[PDB]
Amino acid sequence: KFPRVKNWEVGSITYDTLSAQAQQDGPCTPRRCLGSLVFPRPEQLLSQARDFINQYYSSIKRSGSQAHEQRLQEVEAEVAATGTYQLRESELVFGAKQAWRNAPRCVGRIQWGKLQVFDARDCRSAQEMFTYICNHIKYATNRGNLRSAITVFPQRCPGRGDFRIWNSQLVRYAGYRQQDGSVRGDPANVEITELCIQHGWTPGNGRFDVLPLLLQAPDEPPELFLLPPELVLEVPLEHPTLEWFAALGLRWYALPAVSNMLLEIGGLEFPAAPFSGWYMSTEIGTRNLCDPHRYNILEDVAVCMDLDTRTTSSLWKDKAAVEINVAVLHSYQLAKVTIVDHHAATASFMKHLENEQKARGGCPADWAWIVPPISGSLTPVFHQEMVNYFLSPAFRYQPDPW
Amino acid sequence: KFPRVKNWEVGSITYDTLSAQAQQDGPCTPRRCLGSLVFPRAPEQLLSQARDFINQYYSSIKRSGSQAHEQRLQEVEAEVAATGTYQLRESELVFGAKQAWRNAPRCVGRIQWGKLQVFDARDCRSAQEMFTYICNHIKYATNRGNLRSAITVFPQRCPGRGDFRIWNSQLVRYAGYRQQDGSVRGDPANVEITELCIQHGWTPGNGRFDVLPLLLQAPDEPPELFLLPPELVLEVPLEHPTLEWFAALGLRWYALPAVSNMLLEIGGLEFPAAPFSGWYMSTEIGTRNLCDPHRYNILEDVAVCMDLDTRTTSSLWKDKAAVEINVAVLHSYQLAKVTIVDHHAATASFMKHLENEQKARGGCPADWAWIVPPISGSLTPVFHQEMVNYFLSPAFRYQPDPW
Ligand code: HEM
Ligand code: HEM
Ligand SMILES: Cc1cc(N)nc2cc(-c3ccc(OCC4CCC4)c(CN)c3)ccc12
Ligand SMILES: Cc1cc(N)nc2cc(-c3ccc(OCC4CCC4)c(CN)c3)ccc12
Ligand SMILES: C[C@H](O)[C@H](O)[C@H]1CNc2nc(N)[nH]c(=O)c2N1
Ligand SMILES: C[C@H](O)[C@H](O)[C@H]1CNc2nc(N)[nH]c(=O)c2N1
Ligand SMILES: [Cl-]
Ligand SMILES: [Cl-]
Ligand SMILES: [Gd]
Ligand SMILES: [Gd]
Ligand SMILES: [Zn+2]
Repeated sequence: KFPRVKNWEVGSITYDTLSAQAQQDGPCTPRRCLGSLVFPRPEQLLSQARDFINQYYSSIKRSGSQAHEQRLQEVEAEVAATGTYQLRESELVFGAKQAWRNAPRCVGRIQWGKLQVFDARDCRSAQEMFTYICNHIKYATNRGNLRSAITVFPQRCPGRGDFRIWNSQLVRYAGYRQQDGSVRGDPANVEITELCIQHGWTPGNGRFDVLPLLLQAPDEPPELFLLPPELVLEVPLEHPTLEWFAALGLRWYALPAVSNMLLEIGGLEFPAAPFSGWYMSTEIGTRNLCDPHRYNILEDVAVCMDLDTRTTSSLWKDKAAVEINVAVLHSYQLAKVTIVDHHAATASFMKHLENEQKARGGCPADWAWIVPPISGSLTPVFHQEMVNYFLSPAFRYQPDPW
Repeated sequence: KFPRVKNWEVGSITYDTLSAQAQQDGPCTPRRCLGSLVFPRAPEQLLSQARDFINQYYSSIKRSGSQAHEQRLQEVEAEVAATGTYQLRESELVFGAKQAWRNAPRCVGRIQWGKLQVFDARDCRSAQEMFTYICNHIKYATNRGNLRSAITVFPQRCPGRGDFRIWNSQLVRYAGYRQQDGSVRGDPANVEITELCIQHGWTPGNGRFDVLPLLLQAPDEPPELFLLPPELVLEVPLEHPTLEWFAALGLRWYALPAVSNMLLEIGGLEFPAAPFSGWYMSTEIGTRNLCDPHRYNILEDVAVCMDLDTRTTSSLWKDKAAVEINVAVLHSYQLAKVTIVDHHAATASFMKHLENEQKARGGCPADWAWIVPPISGSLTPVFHQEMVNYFLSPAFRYQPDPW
């Protein structure tokens, strides 16, 4: 019943008793494992609400009586009459933290208790969303001493439309095509760029044009919103010893802020609830800049390093990738912008695992996403067996609104 | 309603229909994935497994549903009646060994699966003769450094008689000598087999690269100790193309990776002694065997020697040191004219395998966490490929240590 979990570096054994509480079934069967897939393929609302409420009161040592009893009644009554319910603000804070804590693919969860919840539930229009987003970006960026923050927009209700940010992140670099179909800019953002132009925006020259937000309030078409250039903090990339690296003209923005996932708490669904923290350097250095389907700079940095690109056994890919990562770490530190290396981040995740073992009896973690995209077996997470499963509250993916 | 499989570098989409034929069950449920576990773990059932293998063999030679095919089925059912088991024909054993390689989810080398030399040792009768078959395996597979993939298959498990077992996890391994202050001299992964050897009467060395003897078990016999001839075991001194102090580390590795403690299963028959060999991918030596903290653990020493800043992680001293350790493995093996494949070439040929396999069987069992190399994962094309992991037979299986 209770999976045995071993660390092959130490020899230590634990048992995931928290896996037993799993719910919204994942994609694996005893016949075949789909753990590597990126996407796993009125009287129930109340049951998910009762469950979430009992979570809250256990956490504050307050299961069994007073306002525990009482709060269970008012949601019962509220859904009985309205067919929905509103979360108390401290609950919305509690649900936000737990959803971060339950995110299997996030290696940064050692921070799950330090999160700033901006309550935008009284939001009413698209111009209002933009003002909230700017308070978020400003507070979250904090002149480069970055601070985790989420902003929660109104919980979708039936009969009325949906609050949805159209961009996948708040800061995204446009991607423009060519006679060759080939992109200038970031190829992951080709679709949202062509939608931005097809909505008034005026495409620019270069690789690092910060996209305009496409914000949409219920039953309205999206609305463009240009971002304040002083509010989009960016870091130009230099290398500590390769003097020519700066002249490649590479940049990356400071604030990773994901604005297209659905926050679910106690049976309510928040289609627009952008959250942000701070980068892990391999995300910028390895995936965004070196993926063949992203900026794909790997061969260009290898030529500058006079590496031999004619045979793979010179490990020229590995030498260039490491140095790109060094340049990210150096440039962010020189700019006083919070960043963390994959070694520090993974070592803290191990510490998170131990904390969460004694607290909740285990921790849902997705091995293929915790292990860094470079130097995997040199970080402790590589040697650590992990159990993956869905708990609530949770962040979920959701179809794009078109 | 079979898994949809996506490649994210390119956009390809496939459906793994082969996974519907998965002849057993693994550790995952809809409630929780346990893919990262290292060990995921009756005449009528022997008959239904054998019937399935005979059906495979006769498909592969384009004789399905033929007279020869029905005759063979009746033969097997009759021999399970008279004796409780059956014997494979020679050609069936060759095909079954190739399919077990082909079916192994954690092997990135399977582009090669059809080039396998199968040594039939099912007439073996003692440990001494076991030793002879094994020396011949090592000699043919090493081939003076132009490595050849081979399997030697010893007699199947059968009732009434104990098993042939190779006690060593590989045919070539280095001793690990326990010490005080509790440290290990040599390979710490082999501390246990090293003691068994000494307690079964082996005079130990005291180096870090001392080749272990073989502990070989005939049925209902105690294991017997055999020293490999030094000149049968090809080895590679490690040096680095530009860091000349590297050679002064005194590091070595052996040419032939020959796994000897797994069970080969075909048509319900079990072969607990069937060692098999190919050639190394450089990351197994460079990253795992040499840089794992619980193996030779040379990362920090290399980094200090490189004058890297080991006081802070953000210099990426570990990454830089490990890359050069891999360069040195590749450089040394190529200098010595010993076959070796780097993680880039290996993973690219696995991508071609996946395409070969999709067209041929409608999919391919693959374990993403083991296929993706331990350095530079997303620099390789397998990182961006979704995979479906499942168990087909014939198969290589883990089996418990005989002590
Ligand atoms: C504070 C520093 C943080 C770091 C270093 C960090 C790091 C990461 C990384 C590396 C990923 C992998 C995604 C990818 O590689 O594509 C990830 C995913 C994710 N993170 Fe974190 N993150 C941080 C903060 C946060 C915050 C503040 C939240 C929510 C409030 C959060 C929730 C998530 C979620 C939901 C995912 C999606 C993965 C899933 O499906 O579970 N993270 N994070
Ligand atoms: C010819 C070159 C070959 C290469 C480069 C290769 C490569 C690899 C690598 C890198 C691993 C994973 C080990 C690790 O990373 O810890 C592996 C596993 C494995 N390989 Fe290969 N291999 C080769 C030949 C063979 C042969 C000849 C056989 C059997 C006849 C074989 C069967 C296996 C099996 C059974 C596993 C374990 C799979 C599992 O537990 O699911 N390989 N291989
Ligand atoms: C708060 C935060 C901080 C940080 N440092 N990193 C973060 C990374 C993600 C993230 C989650 C899922 C993702 O993938 C979804 C696939 C569908 C299209 C890609 C990706 C990009 N792969 C990023 C989300 C939040 C992050
Ligand atoms: C023919 C061959 C060639 C090659 N180049 N490599 C090979 C690697 C393995 C192999 C199998 C299982 C392993 O581990 C199993 C866990 C249980 C105890 C460890 C490991 C080491 N990870 C390697 C087996 C055969 C290989
Ligand atoms: C196919 C494969 O699962 C996919 O490329 C995953 C692998 N692991 C990952 N891990 C992280 N952190 N981010 C990713 O985008 C991916 N991609
Ligand atoms: C616990 C963890 O899954 C384990 O160490 C695995 C991960 N992936 C691996 N992948 C390969 N190829 N070889 C290994 O030894 C491992 N180890
Ligand atoms: Cl990003
Ligand atoms: Cl090995
Ligand atoms: Gd130059
Ligand atoms: Gd030198
Ligand atoms: Zn699974």
